Amino acid sequence: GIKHFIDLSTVPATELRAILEDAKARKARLKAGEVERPYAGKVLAMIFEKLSTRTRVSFDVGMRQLGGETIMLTGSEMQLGRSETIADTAKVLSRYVDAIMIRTTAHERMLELAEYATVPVINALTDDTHPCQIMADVLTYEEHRGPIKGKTFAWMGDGNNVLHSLVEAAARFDFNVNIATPKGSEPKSQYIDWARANGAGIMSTTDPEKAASGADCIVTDTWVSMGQEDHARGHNVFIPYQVNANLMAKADPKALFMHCLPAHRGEEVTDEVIDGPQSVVFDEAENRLHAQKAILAWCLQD
Amino acid sequence: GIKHFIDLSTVPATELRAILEDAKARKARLKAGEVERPYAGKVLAMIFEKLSTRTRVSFDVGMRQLGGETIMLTGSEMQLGRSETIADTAKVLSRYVDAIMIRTTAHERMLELAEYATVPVINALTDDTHPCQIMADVLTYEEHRGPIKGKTFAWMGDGNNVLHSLVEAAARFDFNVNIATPKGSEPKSQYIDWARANGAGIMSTTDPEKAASGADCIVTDTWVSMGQEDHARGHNVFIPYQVNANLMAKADPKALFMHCLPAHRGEEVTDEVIDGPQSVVFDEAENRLHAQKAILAWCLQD
Amino acid sequence: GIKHFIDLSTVPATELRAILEDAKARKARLKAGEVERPYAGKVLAMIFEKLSTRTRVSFDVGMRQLGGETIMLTGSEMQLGRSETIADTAKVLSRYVDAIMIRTTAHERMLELAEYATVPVINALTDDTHPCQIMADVLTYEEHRGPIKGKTFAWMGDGNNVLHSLVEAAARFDFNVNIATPKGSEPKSQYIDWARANGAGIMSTTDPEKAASGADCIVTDTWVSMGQEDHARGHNVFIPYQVNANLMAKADPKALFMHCLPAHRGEEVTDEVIDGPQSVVFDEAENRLHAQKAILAWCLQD
Ligand SMILES: [Cl-]
Ligand SMILES: [Cl-]
Ligand SMILES: [Cl-]
Repeated sequence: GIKHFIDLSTVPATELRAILEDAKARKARLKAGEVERPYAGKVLAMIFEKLSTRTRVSFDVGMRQLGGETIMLTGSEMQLGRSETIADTAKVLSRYVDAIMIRTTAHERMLELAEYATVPVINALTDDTHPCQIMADVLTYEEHRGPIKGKTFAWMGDGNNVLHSLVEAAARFDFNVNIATPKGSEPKSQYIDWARANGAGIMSTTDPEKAASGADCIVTDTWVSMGQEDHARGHNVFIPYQVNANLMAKADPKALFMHCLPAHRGEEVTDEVIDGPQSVVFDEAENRLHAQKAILAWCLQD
Repeated sequence: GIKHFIDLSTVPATELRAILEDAKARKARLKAGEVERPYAGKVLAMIFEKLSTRTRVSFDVGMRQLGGETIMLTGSEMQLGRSETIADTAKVLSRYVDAIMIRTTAHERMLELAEYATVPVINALTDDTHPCQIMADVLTYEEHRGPIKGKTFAWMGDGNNVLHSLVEAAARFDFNVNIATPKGSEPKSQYIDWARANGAGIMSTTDPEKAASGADCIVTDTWVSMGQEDHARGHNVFIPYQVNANLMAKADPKALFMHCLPAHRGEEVTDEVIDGPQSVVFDEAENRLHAQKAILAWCLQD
Repeated sequence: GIKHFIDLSTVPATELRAILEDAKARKARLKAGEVERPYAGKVLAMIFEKLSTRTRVSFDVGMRQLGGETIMLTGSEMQLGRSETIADTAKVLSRYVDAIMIRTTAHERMLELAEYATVPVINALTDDTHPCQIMADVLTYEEHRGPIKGKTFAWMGDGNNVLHSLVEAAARFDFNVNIATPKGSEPKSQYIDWARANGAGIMSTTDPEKAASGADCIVTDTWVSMGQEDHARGHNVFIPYQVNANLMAKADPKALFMHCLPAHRGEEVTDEVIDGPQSVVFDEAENRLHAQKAILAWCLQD
């Protein structure tokens, strides 16, 4: 019964839609100057096994705007499994707080925390998925362009946590994703396979122009995040996938550009695109706050 | 005049009882859904010279439920005596906050902080005593079993901060403690000596069965916490003191099992005891929050 | 238009005066027992590239007393320029919070943050200036002695961030500073030059008695803070500049003694001065809270 928020593929489509609509409603009240406290007396534990300041700040502010409290815990203050079983940690933290946000590396420790917690566990992000970023992205898209149904997003470069959640979102929100990767039409991806089985249109190609053509949103991420630790090697395999003005001109004229920050200008995207009129990267970043507020509210309800 | 909370042996019995009764009253209001703010505008500084996340979380949530504020400070942000005299630190922090919680190693730096502070200083725990854990334990006992007066607790293994405060509590709350330790009837303990002089019945033995027989509560802690840094050596001196089903069967049929977490199943206690029907370890953990709220309220009053 | 608080030399005199008067007004309401929340829903990010616990605590409590929220970020959580451009950090943090306090080493990264932020940036302190400490000092002076106009402060030892802001304050609040330094009447200081051009009377001398004579406030700081990393060398160049009873007796009979903590008794000041009846060091420390509240309120207004 507990309303965990683990991944887009573990929450029903109708509920994800309800969360998005609530995010818009709460954002409207906030921008109108309303300060409210529906979750006064609720506490969110925030466990960070790896550093993510933008995730910390966006969840912290969001919880406070709901009237709740937050407690920031590091890996050094808390590594699940170090000093006691994860079950014991989960059961004790459940006696003190009302929800637990976790940023972990591997998925398994988050799932074990959720198994034994009696309060909701929220995936702030992991190495393999990033549902909260993608909720922020879908929110941003709809704010700028209207209903996302049937639209096409084109991802440039190779997979990472954000792309994995994006293809899950294509299923849950009934849109399409074109993916231009050196891996070609043979990506071998559990996420793509799940998305296709659950309503997404996914096309995989080596060719950026083929993916971008007529697309409604062009998305990329850093060379490091996409699996190239080496700068020159990164430059090498990813330079053909760069989001530049020439690539954006192949997309729909009203296309948006998105990027889960941080970005490196001149690498995966040029200055003129990310700081140009099609970019929504800062609105996207703001929407981490507004989307995550609605996820928190959904988890805390009842 | 300042209401420091240093140790059970430094607060009068009647006041400790008042604190316990207030803990029950406030807990009842909380469970009934009331959110209140009697100490709005009060700030608790929390100084941790050594890591204790369960102590941090339980004090933080408790202070917030009183309507107050908390500030988390580490040893690296604050080691008493490093960059200025402790007197200077105490006097300045007293100008900013309304109470100071400290987790220190040795007692002396806590006492010097209290000497110079003009706000209450609270012993969150030290290497030598743990009054807040024992207030939580007495609360838990009475919630499950009624008045603690005249009851008998049996501790298995050797001394540590928790046992030291437990024997002080035996005096202050008029109960008995049987202690089964390799040290035998010759423990040589300042705490036992003080407790006996102040109303406690204390019996020390090498024999776990003698200590446990007919007892109302069986308590233990980790081999490391009880002075054995080596695992095999720990196993070696402490395995006869393990709390297992055979030992629990020697106690009163209504006996409780307690353990200041974290615990190591298969070492000082077996799975079947700590996860069985006599165990109250998670309620005990929850009661850190409720007991410490009442200590904070007592310190902050007037 | 954005109300950054960078330095005393970047804010108009009339506004600095307004801030001081508001600090007194808000302090009076607080001491009278009023708990108010004019900036409910406002969030202050606190970026510390170098440790300063007294700065953290004083800003945190102050923001909370205004009804706002704070988020503590370290250098390791945030070093401006490490993982993305400072512009990108500024623009994203501006979407989440309402003001940004920064403690940096060098001024330049604070100024770039302020260039790109769309919320006020506040200089908590830097290696080169300390406007908030000096606002606290001027507040303290006026509370104990009345209007500061035309008074004379005497600084003993060599320059540092505090002295730099003090000489700026001499201009902005129309008072005088005598500076006794081994550098003599040839200090070569951009701050002195600016202050003189903007209304301050500044006299520089090697002779402590000449600086102290008839002064209304005697101020010093640690040997390390004044540029002597070596203790024996420090003792060596600075011992003639020590603030002791003999030096205080040369000042006006009603002179105050000030020191931005921490202090080292027996080095730059003796016990009998800092713990004696002319010392206001603890009131000065308290006034970090009250002065910084008024700076926050000024930045957050409108
Ligand atoms: Cl992120
Ligand atoms: Cl503990
Ligand atoms: Cl400072």
